[PDB]
Amino acid sequence: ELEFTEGIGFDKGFLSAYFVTDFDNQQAVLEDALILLHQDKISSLPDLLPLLEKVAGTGKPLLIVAEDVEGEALATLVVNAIRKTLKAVAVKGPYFGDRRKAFLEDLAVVTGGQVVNPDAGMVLREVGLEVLGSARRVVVSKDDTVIVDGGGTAEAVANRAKHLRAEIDKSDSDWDREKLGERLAKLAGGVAVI
Repeated sequence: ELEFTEGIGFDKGFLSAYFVTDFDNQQAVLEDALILLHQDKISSLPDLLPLLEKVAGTGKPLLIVAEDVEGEALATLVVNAIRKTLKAVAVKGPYFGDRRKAFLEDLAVVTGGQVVNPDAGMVLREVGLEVLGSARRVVVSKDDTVIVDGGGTAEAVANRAKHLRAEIDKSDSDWDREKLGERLAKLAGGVAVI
C-alpha cells in the first residue's frame, strides 16, 4: 500500500511514570532528542554516568531504548527527569532474539546512531555522543513508542531496505516474511524528509 503512519513506532511504552511530561495524555514528549540504543540491560550507574553527563551538557532530551533499564541507573534517570536537569525517558526494545537485536539496528539506521553492544565488545563507559541517534520528535505512551524524523542517512536507510527485501525473497516461511514485511514498512516512515 501507499499509505503509512508517520515516524517509526513499536508497542513498548515508558518504563516509569516519572518520565511522563503530559499526564493528560499520559505520555512523554521529547523535541529534537538524542537517542541511545543499547543491546543489553542498563543497570550500573558508573558505566552510564559518563555518557549522561555528556548528554546533560547538550541541553537536548534523551530517549533510551535498551533490553531493559533498572537499578541505580533507572533511579538517577528518574530523579534527573523530575528535576529536569536531564529530560529523559527509558523504553524497552520491542521484540526478542535476533528480531530484537535486528530492530535496534533498524532504529540506529533511521536515527543515525549506533547500537551499543557489550556482547560485541563495546563499553558504555567509553562511548561518546557519536553513538547517539537523533529525532525531531519522540512520543512515548503507556504501551507504545513513536519516533518522528530520525537523523539517519539516505544510503543507510536505502541499504537496510534493500537488505530487508532480499531477506523477504529468501524466506521460505510466510510467518517470517510477514514479520520482515512489517519491519520494512516501519523503517521507511521513520526517516526525516527535506
